[PDB]
Amino acid sequence: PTHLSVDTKFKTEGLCVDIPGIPKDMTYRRLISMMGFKMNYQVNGYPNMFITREEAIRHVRAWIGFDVEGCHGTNLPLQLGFSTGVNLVAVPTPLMYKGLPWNVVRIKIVQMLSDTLKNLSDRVVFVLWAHGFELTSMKYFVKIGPERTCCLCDRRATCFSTASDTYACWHHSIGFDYVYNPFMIDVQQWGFTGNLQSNHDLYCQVHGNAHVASCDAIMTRCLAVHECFVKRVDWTIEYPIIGDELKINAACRKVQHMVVKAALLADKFPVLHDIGNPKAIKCVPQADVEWKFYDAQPCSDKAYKIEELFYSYHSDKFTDGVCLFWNCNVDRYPANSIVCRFDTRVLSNLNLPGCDGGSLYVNKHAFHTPAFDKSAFVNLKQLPFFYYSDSPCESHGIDYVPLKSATCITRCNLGGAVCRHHANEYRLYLDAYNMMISAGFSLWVYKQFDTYNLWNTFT
Ligand SMILES: Cc1cc(F)ccc1CS(N)(=O)=O
Ligand SMILES: [Zn+2]
Ligand SMILES: [Zn+2]
Ligand SMILES: [Zn+2]
Repeated sequence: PTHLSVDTKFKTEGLCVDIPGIPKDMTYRRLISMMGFKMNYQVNGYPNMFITREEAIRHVRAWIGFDVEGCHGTNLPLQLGFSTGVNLVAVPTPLMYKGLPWNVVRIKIVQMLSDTLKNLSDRVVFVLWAHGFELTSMKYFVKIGPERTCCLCDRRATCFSTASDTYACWHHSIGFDYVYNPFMIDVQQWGFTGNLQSNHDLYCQVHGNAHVASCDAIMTRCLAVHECFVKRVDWTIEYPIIGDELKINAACRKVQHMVVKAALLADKFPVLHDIGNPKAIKCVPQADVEWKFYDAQPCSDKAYKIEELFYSYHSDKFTDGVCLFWNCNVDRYPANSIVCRFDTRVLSNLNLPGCDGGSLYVNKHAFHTPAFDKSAFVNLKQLPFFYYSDSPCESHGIDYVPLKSATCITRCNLGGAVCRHHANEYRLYLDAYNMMISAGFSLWVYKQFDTYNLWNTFT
């Protein structure tokens, strides 16, 4: 049961206003035929245009909400809306485009999907709240057949060109006019009461209904993200490497060790309260401090209320020492904290738009993250960049320019001249730091944190 059987039943009630008289008894096999596509008993990698909820979740990076609204049905213009915010008007003859024939609309769809998806996925999954017009419009810009490879590379084909009779992936599709072998899922098949807007608005206030097709497309995809990543969470699902995932994760571990080690050296806290991932390990294993762990899985819906994490009767005294919240998202951090908080507003290939201001951060696993909120950090300050090292000044073993920097907290810098080892390590650390920040992570610390307190650790 890897793929969705074409003989599975499709509920047609949501389609009967656009398609009156539609049979109640319907399979994906008959629906695909009604849509004008012919499968031809083909076991060549494309068993069904529609996919299961499980297959959709594995391909969340490919999700593109799609809605079609009748402007005036073969005789009337259609408004094609996508979760990218694009609206195209196709004539049968929040970016809005004037009425144009299908032969040119299809070229724009291919360009838009290719630019949106080339750095995200090997395919497209059209996320629908199917009412009819969207399914009957697909024959005008979609071609199907056996699974194919790109004419210029080894990636699977996502586009077809009627001009050259060739196939291309999202990276090599310039000038292509048909979407080839797309996938799709109808959110209405999951069991819902009432319309799209009423279900969407139960969980989200950030997307409105400006009464255009792209608004519906955005709400449809937001509702699907809510159902699959907020109300239901699966950390077993692995996602492929598409960018700097490995460097980002390594940078996060390097920064965590640095910041916590320096906070413990600078303020000598007798106890550290490590709140968050139940599989956390001590990030500064050689530190003297009493290390106490508190389990909290990553919150996917709303940030944790500090009152619920700390109260209702553990050291009990979280006010003693320091609290470490490494990606443990709370409504208001206590004043004695060290925090790493993902900024959902960051633009990247790893960060997808999410539900109610949240974002879906996909890096090995999918993490729906509640909306970034500057008021969570009112008791703290931004953690400035610094590099600290107590390791010996010794090279061992890449050409050099002498390092001069007030933030290189080492014995050699205290002595007036940064050594080659500490200059190389500082530059590698700065690159790791910049990688983590650019990925969207933000760092915050208790207001008394002062790197001037690190210089006396060199006695
Ligand atoms: C974005 C992110 C990355 C990560 F590695 C761990 C957690 C989070 C945020 S959370 N706890 O809301 O899922
Ligand atoms: Zn290619
Ligand atoms: Zn929404
Ligand atoms: Zn040195």
